[PDB]
Amino acid sequence: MKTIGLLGGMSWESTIPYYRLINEGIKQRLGGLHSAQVLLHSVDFHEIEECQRRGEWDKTGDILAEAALGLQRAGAEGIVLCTNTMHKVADAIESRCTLPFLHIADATGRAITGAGMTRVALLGTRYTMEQDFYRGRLTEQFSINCLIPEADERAKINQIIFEELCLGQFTEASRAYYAQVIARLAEQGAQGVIFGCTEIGLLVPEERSVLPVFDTAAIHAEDAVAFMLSLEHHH
Amino acid sequence: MKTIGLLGGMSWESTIPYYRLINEGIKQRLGGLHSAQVLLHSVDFHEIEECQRRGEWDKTGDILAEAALGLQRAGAEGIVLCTNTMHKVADAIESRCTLPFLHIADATGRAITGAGMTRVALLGTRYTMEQDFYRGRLTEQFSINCLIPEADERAKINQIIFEELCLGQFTEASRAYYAQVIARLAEQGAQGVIFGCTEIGLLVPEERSVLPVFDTAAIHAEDAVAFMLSL
Repeated sequence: MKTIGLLGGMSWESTIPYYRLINEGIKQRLGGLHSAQVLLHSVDFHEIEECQRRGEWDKTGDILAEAALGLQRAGAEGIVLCTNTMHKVADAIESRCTLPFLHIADATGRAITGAGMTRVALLGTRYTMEQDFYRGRLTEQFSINCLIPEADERAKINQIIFEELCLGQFTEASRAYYAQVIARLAEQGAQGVIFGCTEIGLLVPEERSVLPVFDTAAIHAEDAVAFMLSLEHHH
Repeated sequence: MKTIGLLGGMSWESTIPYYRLINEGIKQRLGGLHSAQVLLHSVDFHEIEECQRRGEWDKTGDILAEAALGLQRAGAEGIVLCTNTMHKVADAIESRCTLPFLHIADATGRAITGAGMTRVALLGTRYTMEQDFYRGRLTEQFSINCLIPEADERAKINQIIFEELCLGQFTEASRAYYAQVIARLAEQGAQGVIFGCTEIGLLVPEERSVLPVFDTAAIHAEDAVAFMLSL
């Protein structure tokens, strides 16, 4: 199998499901005592966050590109960035490190395309929804029309994420609100909804969503397994 | 902070607590949103198992030594091997990679020294208890005496690990047997008891033991945090 390089620690809590799912996927497909060949670089999130806070995106790009080059020197054969938000600087990593870069939006784009959908909705942090680094990738590379909530909806969605979800508060009022937004975007033509992070899928079970859910973090990990085994698009 | 290099995937399930504990320890010490600077090389464990089956024991050492060299090329500043028993080949790693090798037994030696003890006991797999890779490192580097149970006790301890604990079965019959072994070791003058693996700690809560408990896996992670921060 190919050795995958993970860029993580953003946060470390969300890096663990990548490591778990990649090993579980390898263990299933190959059997026996097989486990995943993984190289992981976990950053100090404080430094990354301080850069974000100050809008120092070029600096985060340098930091992550250098981590990726380091993993390459250790023998990594592909790069997975274990965070939606930091794909803002995916272009920095791709251009400076020659390893294949497995974009989080690309993995979900292939999943959506595989289901025959052409129009979807994206729920995530406000930054992730408003920026073009995720939704622009889907449209440019997959011809997928990607709807986002309106500004008032995006602000409330964002508040719920950072004031409740990230603290472990999963309330029905918030769950209901999310369900309402999904349903409204369904009426606007969305055929599926992308959950931009784990915490949204924890709040909203699929039976509470009128649309099929794309768990973009879980899809990303599955895509990494496929890359390691040279499957499908990676064949 | 210094970047720690982890050799894991033996198993990947047991690597995760190392990662959790080092991140939590760093956050506790530095506050805010600080997390650990960590490089991890997770092996395909099947390759390790097959080296043993093929009788290529030197290759096991070479695989891990090269993994440590790879982490060193990626920026690691010390090496932690996330498994007790694979320290059987720690000499390959420590002698080929010049980064400080934070031997699992060194971490627990510092803990025991910190507690003012000179005589302890070790519970673990029969292999870990009977061979010199763990106990020898302890005594040679720290002048700490490390006793092990008598022969029938080591057999039962080992059987309980592989037949029960590794399959997620934690029975009071087995728990009581361990606690009685610990009491016997205290009678022979052990001042604390080392738990060689997490499974033993899952079976015996430290308060059930008549001796102070050194959880060697958890201490190993705490020691890495101390190294990363120069304390």
